Amino acid sequence: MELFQYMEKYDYEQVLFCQDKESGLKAIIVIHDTTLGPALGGTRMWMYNSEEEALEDALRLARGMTYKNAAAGLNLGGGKTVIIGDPRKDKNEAMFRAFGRFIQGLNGRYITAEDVGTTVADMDIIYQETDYVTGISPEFGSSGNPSPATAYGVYRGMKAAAKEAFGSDSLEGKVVAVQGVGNVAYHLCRHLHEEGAKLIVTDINKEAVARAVEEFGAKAVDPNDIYGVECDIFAPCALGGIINDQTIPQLKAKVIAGSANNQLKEPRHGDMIHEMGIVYAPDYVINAGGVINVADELYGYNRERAMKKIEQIYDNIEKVFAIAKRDNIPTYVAADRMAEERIETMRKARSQFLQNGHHILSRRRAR
Amino acid sequence: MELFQYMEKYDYEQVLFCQDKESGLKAIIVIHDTTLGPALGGTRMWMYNSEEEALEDALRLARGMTYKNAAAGLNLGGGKTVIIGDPRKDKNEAMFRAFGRFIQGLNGRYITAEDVGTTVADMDIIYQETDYVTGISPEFGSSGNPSPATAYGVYRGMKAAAKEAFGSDSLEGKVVAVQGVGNVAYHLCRHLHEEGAKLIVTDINKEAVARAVEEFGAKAVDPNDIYGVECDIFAPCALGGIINDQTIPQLKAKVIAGSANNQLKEPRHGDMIHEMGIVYAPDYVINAGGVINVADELYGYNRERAMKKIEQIYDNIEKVFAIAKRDNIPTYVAADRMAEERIETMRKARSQFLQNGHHILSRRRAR
Amino acid sequence: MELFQYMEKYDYEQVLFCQDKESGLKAIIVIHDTTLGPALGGTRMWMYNSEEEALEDALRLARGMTYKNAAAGLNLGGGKTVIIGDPRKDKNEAMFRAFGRFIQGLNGRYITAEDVGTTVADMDIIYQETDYVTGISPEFGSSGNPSPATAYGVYRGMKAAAKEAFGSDSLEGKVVAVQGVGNVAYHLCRHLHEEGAKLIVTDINKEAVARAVEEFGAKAVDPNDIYGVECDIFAPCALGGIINDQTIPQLKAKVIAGSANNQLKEPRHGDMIHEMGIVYAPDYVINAGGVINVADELYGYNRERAMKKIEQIYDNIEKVFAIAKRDNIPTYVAADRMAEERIETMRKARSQFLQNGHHILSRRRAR
Amino acid sequence: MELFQYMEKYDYEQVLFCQDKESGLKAIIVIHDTTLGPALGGTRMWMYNSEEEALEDALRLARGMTYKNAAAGLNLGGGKTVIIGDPRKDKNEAMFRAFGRFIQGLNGRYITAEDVGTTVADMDIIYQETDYVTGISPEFGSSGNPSPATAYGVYRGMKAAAKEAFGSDSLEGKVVAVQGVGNVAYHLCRHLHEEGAKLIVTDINKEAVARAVEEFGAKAVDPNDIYGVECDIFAPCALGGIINDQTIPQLKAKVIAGSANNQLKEPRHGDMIHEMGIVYAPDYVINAGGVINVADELYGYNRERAMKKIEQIYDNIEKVFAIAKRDNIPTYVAADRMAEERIETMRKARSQFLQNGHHILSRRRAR
Amino acid sequence: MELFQYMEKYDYEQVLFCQDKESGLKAIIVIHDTTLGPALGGTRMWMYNSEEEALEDALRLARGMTYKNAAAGLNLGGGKTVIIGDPRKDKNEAMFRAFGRFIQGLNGRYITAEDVGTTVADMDIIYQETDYVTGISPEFGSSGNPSPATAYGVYRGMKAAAKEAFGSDSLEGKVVAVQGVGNVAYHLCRHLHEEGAKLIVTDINKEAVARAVEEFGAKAVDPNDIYGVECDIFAPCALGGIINDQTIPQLKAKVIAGSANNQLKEPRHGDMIHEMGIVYAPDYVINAGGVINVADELYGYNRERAMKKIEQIYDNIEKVFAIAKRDNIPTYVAADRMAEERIETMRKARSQFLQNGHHILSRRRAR
Repeated sequence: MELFQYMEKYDYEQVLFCQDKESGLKAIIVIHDTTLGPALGGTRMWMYNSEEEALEDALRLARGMTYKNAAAGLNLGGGKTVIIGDPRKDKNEAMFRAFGRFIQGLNGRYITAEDVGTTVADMDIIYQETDYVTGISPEFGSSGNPSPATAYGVYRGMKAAAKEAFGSDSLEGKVVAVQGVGNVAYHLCRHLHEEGAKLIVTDINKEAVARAVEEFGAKAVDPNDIYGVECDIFAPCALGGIINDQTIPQLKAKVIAGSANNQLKEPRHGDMIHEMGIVYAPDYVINAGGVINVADELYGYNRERAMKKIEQIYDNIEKVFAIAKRDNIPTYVAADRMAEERIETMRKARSQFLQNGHHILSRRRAR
Repeated sequence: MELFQYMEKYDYEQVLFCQDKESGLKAIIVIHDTTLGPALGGTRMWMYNSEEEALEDALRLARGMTYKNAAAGLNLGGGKTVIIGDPRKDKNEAMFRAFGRFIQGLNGRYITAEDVGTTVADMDIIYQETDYVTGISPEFGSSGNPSPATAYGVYRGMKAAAKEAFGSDSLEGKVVAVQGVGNVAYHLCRHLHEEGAKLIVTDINKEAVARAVEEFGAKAVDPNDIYGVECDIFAPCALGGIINDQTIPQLKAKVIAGSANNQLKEPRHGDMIHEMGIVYAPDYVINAGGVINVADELYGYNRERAMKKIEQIYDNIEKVFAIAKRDNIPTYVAADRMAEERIETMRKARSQFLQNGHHILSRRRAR
Repeated sequence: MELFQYMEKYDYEQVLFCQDKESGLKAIIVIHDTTLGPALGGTRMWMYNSEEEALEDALRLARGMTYKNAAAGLNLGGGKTVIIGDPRKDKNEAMFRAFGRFIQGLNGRYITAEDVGTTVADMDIIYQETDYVTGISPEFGSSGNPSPATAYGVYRGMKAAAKEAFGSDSLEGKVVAVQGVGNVAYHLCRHLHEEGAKLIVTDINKEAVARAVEEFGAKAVDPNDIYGVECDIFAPCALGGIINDQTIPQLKAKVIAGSANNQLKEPRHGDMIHEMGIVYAPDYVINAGGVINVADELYGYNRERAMKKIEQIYDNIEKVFAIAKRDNIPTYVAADRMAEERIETMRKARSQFLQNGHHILSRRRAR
Repeated sequence: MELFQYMEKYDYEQVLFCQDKESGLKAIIVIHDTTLGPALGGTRMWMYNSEEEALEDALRLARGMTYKNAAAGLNLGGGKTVIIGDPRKDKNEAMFRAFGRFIQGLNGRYITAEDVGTTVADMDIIYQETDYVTGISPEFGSSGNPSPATAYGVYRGMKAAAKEAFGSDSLEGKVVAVQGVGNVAYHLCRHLHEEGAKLIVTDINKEAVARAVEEFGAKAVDPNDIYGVECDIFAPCALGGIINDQTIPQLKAKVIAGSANNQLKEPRHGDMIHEMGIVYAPDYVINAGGVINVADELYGYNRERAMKKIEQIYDNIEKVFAIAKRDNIPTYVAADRMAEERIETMRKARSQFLQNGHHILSRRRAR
Repeated sequence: MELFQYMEKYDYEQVLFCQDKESGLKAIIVIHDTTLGPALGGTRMWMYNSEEEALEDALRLARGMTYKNAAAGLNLGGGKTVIIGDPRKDKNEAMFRAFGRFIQGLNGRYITAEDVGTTVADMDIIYQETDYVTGISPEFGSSGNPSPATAYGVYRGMKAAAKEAFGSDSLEGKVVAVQGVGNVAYHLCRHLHEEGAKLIVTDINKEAVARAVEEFGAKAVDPNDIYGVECDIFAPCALGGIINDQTIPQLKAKVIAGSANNQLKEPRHGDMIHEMGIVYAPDYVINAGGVINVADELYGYNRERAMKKIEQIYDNIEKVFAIAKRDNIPTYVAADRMAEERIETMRKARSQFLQNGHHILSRRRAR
């Protein structure tokens, strides 16, 4: 792969190959940047055809978590673990005890969470070997549902995009097209219905569409023609790779703001959306409520402080649009430049010496 | 006794004779294996005819607690204390203060609990001299009833044995024969009645049988002919030494799963049950809910985490049956081999160096 | 390279790629086994044609340091760092400050020393960022010359091989052929002359040969015909890859024991030496005095304790010959099996629980 | 300014100029006296025409906070921060992270709170860098409303002034003139109405006056003629510089006790009030309930302990009147002499040596 | 002075005015940059006509100590204290106890040393109140003479300037003109005489010139005509403001390298020297041996480590000349750019997260 070239181009700090033979563990922990704080990242378990696929996947997701943690306003870096295996036939206790000791061998330099492949029962075997794991506690296990947080963040980001494209943030009388009636999208439809906006929903499964029509008064629409529905705000919440050459000329909308990951298939499509005047708020800034929710657990979990932090996605999208109007660049470039300016400024502004400095893992006064 | 021969055959770590003259304490603390964690064990007070009886008793119970803690999924070893005395005439404060200082002189290498002979008022005099005692707190003193936990574990293990012998774990329409209407068995009958299974109960006392018939709708059966009752699942919950040559040819059942200790009188009877095709789930894996409940107190007691751990006795019995079908061995051998493979694998998989490793007694972040 | 296959075959714990862009650091830290203690290893700086050459080099040297630390009697594991660069044009302060922070980010799990490529001025920039570096102190900087220690170890190992092949360890009247008149070999010739043995020396440089003939009374021999000199003990001290098909049929000797690294070019040549009856003491057991000398610094450096530990290379070679006579195997296999049996036995014998255990990095009482 | 002369006249301990260029921070932290405890002070952000205006402002407010903390009965000193900037256009995260590191660089010698210019969202960016900030917690964020505390203190001080001027503290049947129907004054009117006193309220805004007349039964009076209303107690709660030559000969009252800051415009007006026999309780002793409320958070916030401490403003005003009758001096001089005698006595009475002394920032037993 | 403008232009971190009335202390502590480490600076006591003179003096010396500590290779920042008073009539114990408590109130952020005005008896009263003072110990009080260290640094820097201007660093046969026969210059003449260089010395006092002629064989030259002496290397060691318009056209030399502070009166004279081809090594890089000697005490004082660090002034002057030839700039600009590039690179290269990082004040393992 010529792996030091790919590390040197983007300034990756570490790549770290864990292996344990008596448990079958093969893990790749990738740390991109730990300037702001410790590298928080998910632990993803998935079977690959080779090692290089897992390596490329971990490197891309480490860079993405760096920009997500930086733009969210968190004192956390970017990293990502990929465990190579099958999560249906190749899990046991011994590989997560070994992996928790490898995380404890980094001394808090990398904090792990759950992701595609692992559940919160594997982040309890790891918790037996380390503190540097989030999503573990009975407090977050009770009052820490990730999907209302993610939907509340999508709500605030859609308010900010509405005030950008319309002048006022009031959605009372708007037509919101949502695909997927998953948990995040269902709580999003609850927030939009309690505001009093007209909703048009769809999903692959007919049962969730029927539940949404019975509850919040929407239109049962086929999943193939949600793009051509005349609306203001389109909120994609199902998959990625949506916006491509097949799907651009069907949008009758002008605002795209949803909880989907990797929404732009290629950056040229973001350039095309920037040409067409469709207000695109970027993907990893809107849906950043769940990472804020799992990162607030490090303080000792409290729901009011967490939701008060999730409220600021409004101001985050507002700063993205301010930088995009300032430099006359597309908004997916504006979000990256927002995150990089925050990293550079917090390196140059936290430079004076202290021998008792606080960070995200410091043990401080209870109060 | 030739005591180093008996220690060398089974690899007992320590035997330790405590004595205090001004209080009358004579105690035998036996630690078998501390590979997984500290040796948790009960403190049992009972009058013996000699020293050698107490020594043999402590050695057998230390080995049994090793296999119980290993098969339960706990990071705890196996030990056992025997205090030689009479618990009706030979208790005072001074022997438990002396004994708590002898436990503090092991530095957390042995953790004690209550057992036959002691109450939770003697594990409060010990708590004045040590932290290494469980069953002490007002939190566990309020919400830590051992018998609903033990019955919930017997419930889950009976589900696993039902899915082994029947195909599905649903007991809606099954005939469960229970002897003893003690507290564990009464909560077990509550769980089985809320599921909707037909129950047949008996006990030595007529009053508990009358209470069970008034509450959960069962048959008042004499204690001598519970064995010949035609049923699917027999749940022994009264004493040990039940299954012997007198009692084998009366079983019309095919599943034995109860909360009784030392159910097989001799291992040849387990070989006979393995010949007859009666699905025997082993005794120290089913009834392991109480040890999980008193071991969850070491984290700071929380009922939801404890019951979430007690739920896994289903998967424990499932692994016992998987190993028994894998090696074509009886299930009481399969449980021992499950526990020994867990001990060997956790020795070989937690071997990499850390200078800040966590264990069951570590002081960690609150969160 | 299919790097998890090569890790899984030999049970490598970690490989770890460090990178720093504003300093130009590209480093590969490889940790093989940390069962006995922390992984002590050299930091080697050398320019490679690719990444894969550096990776293979670090993996081989990590395995070699594991067996060297295990056979020496040290509570240390095996690792190795390779920095990819040129040590004549590509050193500055910033890469060693970055690299010292990457060592501090392992939390004592890896301890570094100097090797081919670095000096003890680069292990002073690293010492500003970490404690986990050896060869740093003014005490070891004064009284810690590595070459008298390595020569004293070669002296003791040659005594053990002499008692194996001759019956008595007295070399008073023996003919020792030494190639290279480097510092280790010069102190070795001093020890052999103070014992009273007849010496035959050679070197590539004529000046060192002239110094050796003026000082210790030897024969100025050409470097090409040292192999055919009739002697008892041949002590190679210059390079590796010596014993090959070109050089086997010239030996008139019967004992090979020198301070050279990688003496057998291929293991088939060790099989041939085992056929011919030439007593071969293995290479990484004889010359292990320098690693003992730099590992004794971790206690606080003391010359008498260090030399008392270097004395035991006699007993180490004696155990290698005991295992080789026991299993009827060649001695280079016997040294590997000695080291592996020490690792397995110290894993199975240090298994009982302690919450205050000591290791090589523990802070203990001064006394 | 000849700044050491102005420091030497009043014994200011420190003035400290913070600056950060990449964030735009220009701050002046002034510490007057830290005899009683750490210097608690507000952080005030306001735009000045020069540096010297900000310097004079910080020095005056540091002296005022010294006397306020001393007369309140708190173990806290006096300080004050002035940040030079515009709080509408010149705030970002980087200046408060820099400023929190400058507070952490004082090591608990200065504790900050919010004031005119900052909100409790800027004392959350500072909380990421330090512990020495109050008004931060979700406990104080829920149950720590400052205005009921300040009104409860004004209530108790008005009771003490009523017992001074009338003989009994019962206000059942008195006429209380209040200007401003702000939050402190509205809760004050609630306390006075639940006691059963006749109220006469006014404010600049007509809506608050209408709310007060609808709720507590008062007279809607114009803001210009509240001074000439015949009453017993006048409670100014709007601004400062009230009592001047234009406003003295309109008072038909005899007790002045309100929550306003800097009530006497010049001390000669306090001399005139002392001549006229109008009982003036001093301004920084009555309204000291909010500083007590934000200072009780340092113990771990508890509402009952805080209100039990706010109750003692009765005894504080009683001691001010005792000293004023003792030395035949005006009451604004009596409050300063009360505070200075407390500082001198607590310096001379806490002088005996301890090597484990407690202060406001000590970490002590939970209990 | 408009003091925030002068701070903002050069990025001064803090200015801090200490005052104590019962002891008469008036002190100005100025911290310029603490990026590399804690701000080490001298404590200078001198009587000024005003406050602004002392303020300007402290600001200039803080910037100068920043560049001196950065170019020397030390992990220390730049600061400076000025105490306003008379060191002949206005010293007592109480002002230095008060001042030591003000240094302890910075928590290691500023480390003090002696300078013009204070002795090492006032840095023993301060040592009673703080650890952050250097020049205190009996070890440095015995073996820590500053003048042999400063002369050894001037020796190495003159070697580097000789290899720049001549090709080889050998001074055997060169003519070195030295003014001042102070302690630094006397040890410098000892080093140059033991090398075997021809010396020409002068001083204001005739006795030191007579001692130098009796000891090292030089020429007794009048102090006014040392500039016109034909020589290679001129080593000014008496005062500053030497090189001005009156003194430029008398130099028959080509190398200027001495221990004097502020040698160039104005930077235009450095431009003139850069035009004339006279090799000027900069002043604050050559004479930096004393600051290295007092900064090595923070590790626990050891003479060999200190002199091994003072040896590198050779490489420091070599890097100054490399940057000056690289950018075609004068050498006094090249030294500032060397120091600024070291500060920027060590900010960008020590950026990865650690929660146990080492600095100059860390308590680490003895070894």
